[PDB]
Amino acid sequence: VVYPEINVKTLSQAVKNIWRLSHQQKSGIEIIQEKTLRISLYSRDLDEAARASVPQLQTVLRQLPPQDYFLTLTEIDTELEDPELDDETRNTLLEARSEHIRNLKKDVKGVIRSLRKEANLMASRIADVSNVVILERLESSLKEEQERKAEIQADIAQQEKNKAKLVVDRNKIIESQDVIRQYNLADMFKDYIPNISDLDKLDLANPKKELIKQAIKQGVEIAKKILGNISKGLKYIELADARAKLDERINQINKDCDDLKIQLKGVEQRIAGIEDVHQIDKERTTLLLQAAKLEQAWNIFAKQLQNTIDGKIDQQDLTKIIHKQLDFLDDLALQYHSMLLS
Ligand code: NA
Ligand code: NA
Repeated sequence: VVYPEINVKTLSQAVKNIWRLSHQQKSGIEIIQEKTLRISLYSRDLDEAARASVPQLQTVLRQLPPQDYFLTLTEIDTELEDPELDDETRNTLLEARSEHIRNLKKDVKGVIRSLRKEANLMASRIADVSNVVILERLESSLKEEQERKAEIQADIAQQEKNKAKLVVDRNKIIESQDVIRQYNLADMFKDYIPNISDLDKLDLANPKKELIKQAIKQGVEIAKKILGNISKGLKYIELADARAKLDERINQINKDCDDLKIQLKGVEQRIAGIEDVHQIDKERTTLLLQAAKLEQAWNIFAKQLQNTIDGKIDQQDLTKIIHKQLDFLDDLALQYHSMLLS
């Protein structure tokens, strides 16, 4: 027979993590929010049962060794060897050991009921935490939100790119207005913006010619395309009118990007919430492994003492079984005593 190796820190830390996750998680499903609180509540109850079982079973097992029959049965059986008085000594000593054995069975029956009581209790705790169903179509939900996150991020990226193009198209028209305003082109050329050929004839330095000549050509070409002008010349008021439409469209894109960034926080919070629920299931799996080993240990402990008192009573064998079972509990207490959670 071998006892399970149990880490109660891994058990208790997992219960601690379920509590933390069940309260910060914000997937916004609500029934999941309630079910996660059920798991944390029953998880803490399981942890309480595990912590109480150790000093409970220690108390029960420690009552057996100090009994008189452990020592006196060895003294009876050792003196029940040599040629003795067959009635006065031998018959009487047999009836004395039968009295001791009846008390030994009665005590060992009692500690077995205590071990079974802890096993059945831990089994009820394991049932409570495990029976809460949380992963029904949660892999489906995680896929849905990440798909919605993908197209929102894709929309923001396109919107930002379409805005970036409109920003330069706007800035090209602004540069055209600046050279018109700086050199008073509206004063010379009435109503319509001067052509590229007309700008050459102006009294300007050669670097200044190419400066304004490129500005006008670029801003006019853009403005004409926006107003649907593929025929006539461009007026100054039409240049400002062309900019006004771009400012309206850029402002509209900024508003649309703000609404998308609100939705993006929504999906990211819900994906984070779904990931915490997935983590709660993994923390629950971790603690149940340790919890199942406690149930197993007590049922092993019970049947081990049962087999000692089924047939012939090996007084001194039982003393080893108790001390081995006690050393196992001493270890569990050592873990709880020096436990540092986080
Ligand atoms: Na409780
Ligand atoms: Na129940």
